[PDB]
Amino acid sequence: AATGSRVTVVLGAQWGDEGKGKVVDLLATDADIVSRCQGGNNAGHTVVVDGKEYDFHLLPSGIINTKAVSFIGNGVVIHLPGLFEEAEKNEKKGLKDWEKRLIISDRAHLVFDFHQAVDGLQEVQRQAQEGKNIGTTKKGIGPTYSSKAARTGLRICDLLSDFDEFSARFKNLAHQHQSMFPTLEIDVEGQLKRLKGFAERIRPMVRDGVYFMYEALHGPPKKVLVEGANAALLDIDFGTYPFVTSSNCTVGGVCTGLGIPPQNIGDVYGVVKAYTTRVGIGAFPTEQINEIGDLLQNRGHEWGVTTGRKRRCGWLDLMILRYAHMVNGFTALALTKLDILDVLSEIKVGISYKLNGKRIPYFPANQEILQKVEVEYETLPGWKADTTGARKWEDLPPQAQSYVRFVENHMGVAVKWVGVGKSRESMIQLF
Amino acid sequence: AATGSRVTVVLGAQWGDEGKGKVVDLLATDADIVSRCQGGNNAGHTVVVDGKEYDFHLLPSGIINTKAVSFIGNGVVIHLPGLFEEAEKNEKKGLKDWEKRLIISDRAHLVFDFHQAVDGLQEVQRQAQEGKNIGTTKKGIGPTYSSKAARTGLRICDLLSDFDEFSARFKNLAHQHQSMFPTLEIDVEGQLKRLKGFAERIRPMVRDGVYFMYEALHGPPKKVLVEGANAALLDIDFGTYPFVTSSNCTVGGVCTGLGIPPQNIGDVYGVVKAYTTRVGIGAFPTEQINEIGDLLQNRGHEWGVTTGRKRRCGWLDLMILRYAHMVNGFTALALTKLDILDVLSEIKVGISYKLNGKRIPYFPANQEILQKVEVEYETLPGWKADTTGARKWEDLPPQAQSYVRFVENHMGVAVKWVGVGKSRESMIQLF
Ligand SMILES: Nc1nc2c(ncn2[C@@H]2O[C@H](COP(=O)(O)OP(=O)(O)O)[C@@H](O)[C@H]2O)c(=O)[nH]1
Ligand SMILES: Nc1nc2c(ncn2[C@@H]2O[C@H](COP(=O)(O)OP(=O)(O)O)[C@@H](O)[C@H]2O)c(=O)[nH]1
Ligand SMILES: O=P(O)(O)OC[C@H]1O[C@@H](n2cnc3c(OP(=O)(O)O)ncnc32)C[C@@H]1O
Ligand SMILES: O=P(O)(O)OC[C@H]1O[C@@H](n2cnc3c(OP(=O)(O)O)ncnc32)C[C@@H]1O
Ligand SMILES: [Mg+2]
Ligand SMILES: [Mg+2]
Repeated sequence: AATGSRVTVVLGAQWGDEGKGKVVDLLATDADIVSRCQGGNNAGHTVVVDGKEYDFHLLPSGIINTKAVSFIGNGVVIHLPGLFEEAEKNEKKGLKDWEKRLIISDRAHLVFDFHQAVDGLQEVQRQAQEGKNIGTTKKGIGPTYSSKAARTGLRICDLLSDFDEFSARFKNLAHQHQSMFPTLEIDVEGQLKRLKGFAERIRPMVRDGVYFMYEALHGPPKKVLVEGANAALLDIDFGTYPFVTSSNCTVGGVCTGLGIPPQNIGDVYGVVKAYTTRVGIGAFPTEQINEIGDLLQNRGHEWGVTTGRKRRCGWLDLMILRYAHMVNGFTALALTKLDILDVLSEIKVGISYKLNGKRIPYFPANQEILQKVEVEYETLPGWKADTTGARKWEDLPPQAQSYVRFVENHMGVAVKWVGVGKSRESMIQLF
Repeated sequence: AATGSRVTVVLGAQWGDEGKGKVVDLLATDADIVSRCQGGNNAGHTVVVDGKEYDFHLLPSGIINTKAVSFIGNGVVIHLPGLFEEAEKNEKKGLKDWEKRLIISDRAHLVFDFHQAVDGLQEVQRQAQEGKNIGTTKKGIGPTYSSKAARTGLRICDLLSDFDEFSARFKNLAHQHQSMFPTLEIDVEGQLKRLKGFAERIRPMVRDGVYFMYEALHGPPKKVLVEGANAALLDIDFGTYPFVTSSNCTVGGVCTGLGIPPQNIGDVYGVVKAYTTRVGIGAFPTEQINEIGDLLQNRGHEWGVTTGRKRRCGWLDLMILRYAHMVNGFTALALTKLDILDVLSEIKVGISYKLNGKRIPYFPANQEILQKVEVEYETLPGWKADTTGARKWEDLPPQAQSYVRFVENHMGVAVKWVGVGKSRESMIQLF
């Protein structure tokens, strides 16, 4: 009553695609506000309600709940074209009146077309310049955040004020990018013209984000849900740098992205996949490039929704999870895709790393080290049974319950949800 | 006992130079750990203990307490040369054995010489390109953070591993900068050579920051103090963008800068100056370019310690303070430099802003708007008496106590400390 209402947070605990869209969708059913705080459409969150499947990127996953307000915080980077393309793609799937329940923070930054093109150029250069790049989503997230830090970028509020001033600063930002890559095209007037349209198409949804969240956390009690993007080990500060995204996907990102103090943050849920996946380049200790990897990849559908690029798969890894927790302080976990392991006789789990026959004392800041470590595994018996229909703790067979406990025990955090299917109702609440 | 010990935070509530060094120094007397989480030596924190005066920038202000450990978190950007220059400058003032009680996070980023040069180049360009720049400290903070977001920058851990790999990536980062400014010099081998020295000179102090803080917050109880840098309205997200510094000086920055969850954050103190100051370019609603401004400037010594560049001065402004609080959620305040107002018959205080004869509902995200607003002032009687020797609430005269209450009341936060002198003992604890 003194500090106001506290928000619930959902964050990825590994390298992304843990099932944030799913957990958020489940928790948004009775939420008054659902929001994104960092990242851009580099994120891809799948939701399955009824027989309908959605894949949001910029839209909060709660856009589905017509009785709730979806909010895009100041920490997010918005690419207007992608935003609308996404919305329409979903409008055709039944999404209606979204614009009436979507609010955009006027302090959020703009991803411009050249930011996306430059993202691609930087990757091609890194590839032909040293044999390997980052494995970026090519959405210009990195370039946009780079402009944000430089204070050269433009924001939502800039786009809605004097368009002439916006146009001038835009042109400068554009030319500055052609200095980095003189072959970059950039149809200044074309883009500039399209942007003018987006300004008016987006004007009625924009608002002051700070005042909006403050009012909501200190006005009559409200249920505010924060949908994280990307994941812990992809964090610009704490991830396997430089093979990371360019924002803080960890808990701190909720504060800096929505302008809310730590006391207004409550439950922080860590979405943990029963096994590990990585989309781009970089160290992956428990990576399984083999029969096992193909099975996880296959039974798990580990590939990009559009591009269809398959994701690297590997055994569960506790080193990254324990590390993720040290930074995020999860209050509970959502262990997902347990059903994928239904067919295994034995499941291995990475518990620690050894470099020179010696167990590293902690997760390496230098990603290059991880490439050299040897995983120390623990083999666990499989429950070899179909759990896709499990709806209660007791429904799960012995070996499966054991697997859940294994995770809680070695992370020191309790599992509150167990996923056994992509649809909303395919979950089990432990408490 | 479940979440571990909580840290105490000290943040600036205006546009910097509120007296963080002073408040932190006072609170570090019984602290086990004192640390910086964001910023670089763009910060300047003055401390006065006994008859000795210090001005730290990269070193936490608690470096003075030989029985405490000073820690530089992952969110900070370190310029090795400046670090040592600073330390030596203080060694000559009695600072001894600092290196034995200073710990550096291996995930912190490096400010390279060319980052500083580029910072200057970007400012000269902005000046001769459009009549005005940012008023940067010219420490390359912006450029370094720009590289961090791009993932092209190098970190402490990179500098301590394979120097050949570091040298190669360094060269690339350097050339990338000459593409932005082809006239940039850059003595690749020279700097590269100096850096090799710093690596070994700094090796014994570096450690894994995440494990270091986690151990401290969950091991036996400890008193951890976090020294903020810059200030709320200078925040890259919530400040008067683009006339801001390039990191989150607000509360969220503690989490992203030290890798600690919100539940481990406790008391968050807002250092509030009795009047307002701004070092660089940008809107300043209550700015007083006159006799009053000169007096505040004069009695307050509002100028850079080295460069001697005077700071813009103005009346206290509640709009920015209330806004700062919405984002930081201060638990208490430290109202400083009250003694500067000792000689005024009446003191004005900005309470709200009017644009078209109408009171704005909230702090403008667009800094350009602020330039157009008209401040609505409230005049208060001065206590016209010397308070430099006040040590208790009762010591302060009627009008002065009233001024303190005015601040608490219009901010909804209580004042816990009142400053009446730059030295440590020149403070008054209200509770
Ligand atoms: N079989 C199965 N699929 C799941 C489960 N949880 C989530 N999924 C699917 O796993 C995928 C995870 O990808 P994604 O949506 O990118 O996750 P996010 O990025 O964390 O939101 C989605 O296609 C989900 O539908 C589960 O418990 N079982
Ligand atoms: N007279 C007076 N000076 C003060 C008081 N509090 C702080 N100072 C001085 O005000 C100045 C503030 O500048 P600075 O050290 O940059 O503050 P910081 O950046 O917030 O640490 C310092 O020179 C302090 O010594 C006070 O209550 N009275
Ligand atoms: O494009 P980028 O600059 O962020 O790429 C840099 C690296 O970041 C990785 N990436 C970025 N966002 C996500 C993602 O978010 P999700 O779907 O919300 O969980 N899920 C999985 N991988 C992701 C891919 C690159 O290695
Ligand atoms: O150099 P820069 O890029 O950060 O400059 C950008 C703007 O940031 C302002 N600046 C930066 N740091 C500080 C500061 O920190 P302190 O002493 O810890 O309170 N105190 C006062 N002004 C400051 C000056 C520029 O307008
Ligand atoms: Mg995804
Ligand atoms: Mg200062």
